[PDB]
Amino acid sequence: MQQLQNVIESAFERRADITPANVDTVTREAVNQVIGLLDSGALRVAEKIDGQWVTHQWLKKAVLLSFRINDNKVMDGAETRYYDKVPMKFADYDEARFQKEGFRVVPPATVRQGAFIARNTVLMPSYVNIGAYVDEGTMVDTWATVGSCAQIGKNVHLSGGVGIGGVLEPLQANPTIIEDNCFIGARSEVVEGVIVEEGSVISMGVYLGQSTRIYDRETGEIHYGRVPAGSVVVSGNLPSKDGSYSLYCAVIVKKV
Amino acid sequence: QQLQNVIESAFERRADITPANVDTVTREAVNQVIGLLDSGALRVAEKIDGQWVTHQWLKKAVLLSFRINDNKVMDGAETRYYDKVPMKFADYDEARFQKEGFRVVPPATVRQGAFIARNTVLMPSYVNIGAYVDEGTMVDTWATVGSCAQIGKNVHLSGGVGIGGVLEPLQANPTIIEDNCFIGARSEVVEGVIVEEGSVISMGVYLGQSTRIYDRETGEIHYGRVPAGSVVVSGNLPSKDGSYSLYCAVIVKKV
Amino acid sequence: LQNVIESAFERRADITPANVDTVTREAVNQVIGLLDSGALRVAEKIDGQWVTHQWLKKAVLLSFRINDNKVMDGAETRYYDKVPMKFADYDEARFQKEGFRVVPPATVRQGAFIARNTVLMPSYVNIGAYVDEGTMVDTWATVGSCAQIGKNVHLSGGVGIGGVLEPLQANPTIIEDNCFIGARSEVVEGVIVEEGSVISMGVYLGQSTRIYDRETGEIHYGRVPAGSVVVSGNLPSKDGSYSLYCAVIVKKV
Repeated sequence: MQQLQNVIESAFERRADITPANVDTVTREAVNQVIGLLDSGALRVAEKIDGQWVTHQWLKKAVLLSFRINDNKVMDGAETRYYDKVPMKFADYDEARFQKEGFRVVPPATVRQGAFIARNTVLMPSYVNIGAYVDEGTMVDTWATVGSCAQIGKNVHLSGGVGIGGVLEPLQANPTIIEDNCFIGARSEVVEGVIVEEGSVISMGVYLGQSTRIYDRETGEIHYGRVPAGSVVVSGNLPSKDGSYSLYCAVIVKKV
Repeated sequence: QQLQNVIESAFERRADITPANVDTVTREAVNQVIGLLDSGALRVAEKIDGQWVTHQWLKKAVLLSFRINDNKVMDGAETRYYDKVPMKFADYDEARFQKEGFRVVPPATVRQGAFIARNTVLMPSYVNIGAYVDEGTMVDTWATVGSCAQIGKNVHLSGGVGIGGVLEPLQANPTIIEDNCFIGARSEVVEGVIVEEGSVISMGVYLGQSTRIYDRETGEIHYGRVPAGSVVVSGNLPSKDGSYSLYCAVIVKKV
Repeated sequence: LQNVIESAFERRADITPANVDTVTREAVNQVIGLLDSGALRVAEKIDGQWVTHQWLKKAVLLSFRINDNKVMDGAETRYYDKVPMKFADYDEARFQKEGFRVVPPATVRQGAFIARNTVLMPSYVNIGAYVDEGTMVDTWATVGSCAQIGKNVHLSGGVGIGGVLEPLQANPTIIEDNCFIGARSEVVEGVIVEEGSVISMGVYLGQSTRIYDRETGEIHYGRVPAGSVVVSGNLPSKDGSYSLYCAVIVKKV
């Protein structure tokens, strides 16, 4: 909504002066409502429009505000205790609910309220942060991480130990995006708003950040920030002029 | 073999079986096999005449357990889960723990159907179904022992190490880490690769079926297997025109 | 305290949870509570130099000897270990007073100090560790045994900071103030990352890792000079037939 957006926006500018104590009823109710929409996948931080990914800045503002209006609470672990201000997405789920939503949650996988998980999805022990969106039939392997506002497409395989970087600030920047049917090999990391295009295959040990050189062995071209669809990517190195040493890089070995 | 026949029969008809229609006998057979796997009486792969052999039927049993069981809500304390594979230590008492001989550091988790041997230390980590972890082994923080994987005695699995599970293909052998091997932090060993006894793998080594393993000594290239006593480190091999280089594992010394 | 510990250490083999003497148990318990609260620390900076207090390492090792394994109730599961949970008895007020955050399911062992303004995302902090003010620990990161983490340090996701109990001589892994460690990187075996350094992703630093200074052609071992900007690389073999991993300092801030 609009008044919803207005409320979020005005409050955001006053963020520094807001406390769980002083917050006004309208702000509060506004933020809470937006979080619920993110959680149910009604709204989403980034989306694909006319072949392009666009970010809803105000949605980023709502998530940030949520950190200001909520106070840290003691959370009862069993053998231990926690202390945080973001609630667990499944704290109140029941058998009926789980059945309806159609995904699996293997202990001790944990998800923050404010993240959406689609049907046919399997969460092995892992972590899903607030504002993330995980689409249908995706498999999240052991010890993987889906950071804030991250967008995970359909039929994605995030192998074990895989990290998907979160992106809140700057507000302008798109989150990290993994398109449909992508395969991400174990121990790989995709962060900082890098976009991995549809049907791509990333092998093990591949680290992709905004500064990673993506060498196209075919063209001899270097790309940054994005992995073209159908790419087959592996780790490698690029030599120095004198060849006395070489530096890490990702290589597109083949295009499907 | 009754047990085995029952498993094999059911498998052929997996498609038509459900947690509802499955018959008394099949259910019992499967539960029974899972229990044997859980206690180490049976194992997915074993050494025979010096070579690793895989028992497909055991894989079938595991796969069948997924089909006859239903997802259930599991109460975490702060959260809730929903899965069909029970926890191995849910009914354990002190007596049992004491008898079994290993340590489980919170929040380490193990799925029922996996064998943990005495003198083993599990730091926070995950051990999946059908795995076998032998004596005096150390599993560090955030490591993973995948399905059906075989870990020998006195093995050290450093932090963040992943050992790839292999259910299917049925015929594929699981990932095996032989006795007395050392695996460095952040290494990954997957797809049925076999790491021979007494090997030392350093940090950041990724071994899968297509990983070239370069013997700097002889200049050969091995695949799917690390010969006993090898010291392996991460490296790269150059392109024909030297404009770039690709990832590889290098054998720098054989102890 | 120190004298008792050293004395007890010498007789370590004669000590078990079954017969540990009164004085020895008391002292070890006291020392662990001191580490836990930051009153003592394994390694400290004195006159520009990091010094290791072996007697503290000795105290930790004894704690393991004098204590028995106990069943620990998990909700859906059970555990069996001999080191207690730091936060098991915490209450709101304590958490409030201490001023740090613990995101489920991050876990901390008793004997580890966590300072004010710290944020622990799901991670693990082993015994004897020291985590200074305003540090951020990301998801699936590990702060190993006796490790010293400075103020305003950012430990990225999946980062492992290696523990160092034994050898007793060895100083623990040290991460100075204002350091940034990139995702999936690993610093172990007592390597010292000096203040203000930036480590990119997938960098593995051990005592044997060659830390190549592209500018000077110098190679460091076990230490990252202050203000370094480090990335992964490789050094070619004499012939040029293959190359081997290394860390490269590409610039100094």
